[PDB]
Amino acid sequence: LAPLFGLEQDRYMTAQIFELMGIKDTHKYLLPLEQYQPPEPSPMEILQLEMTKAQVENVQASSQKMIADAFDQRERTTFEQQKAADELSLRQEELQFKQE
Amino acid sequence: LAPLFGLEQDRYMTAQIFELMGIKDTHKYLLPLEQYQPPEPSPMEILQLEMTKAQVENVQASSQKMIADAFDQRERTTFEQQKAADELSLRQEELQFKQE
Repeated sequence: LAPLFGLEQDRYMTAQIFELMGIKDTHKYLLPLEQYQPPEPSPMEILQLEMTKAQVENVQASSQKMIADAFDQRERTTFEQQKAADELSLRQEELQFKQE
Repeated sequence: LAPLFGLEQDRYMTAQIFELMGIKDTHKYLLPLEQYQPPEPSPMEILQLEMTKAQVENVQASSQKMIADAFDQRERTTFEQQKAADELSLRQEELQFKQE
């Protein structure tokens, strides 16, 4: 039942209890809900959220690096195969030329 | 109800209790809210916040380094391909020249 029992209901119950005994409630720290404003977030939680975001971004970057290096290895293998074929062709051509 | 029950309300409640028994309250450590000022932050929390900021910045720098090295690998592969093509062209030209 916590979701239904919000701040306003708790304040109303406390005010009823006070009216039963403490007729006056606004005289002290107790603040009417009308003038209440949400607390300002603290820097600690903000920086913790930023650190979590940075960590998840780092995980994503690591995955991106994995895929990128896989692609780089594929490209390097293809280039090596092409260069080997070209070198073989050049060697055959030179051999034939010198034999002629 | 903690957000509504601020410092002023707590001080007012304590003052009411004292007036019920301890008519005089300002005679000792108790300080009127008018003259109260927020406590000065301690160096420990400041340096902890600085360390957290440094750590998140280091995470961001690690991500930047990952992307930068990925780009560097791409550029190196492109340069290697271009140099291989140029070397093949030069070898073919030299072979044709010497055969002629």
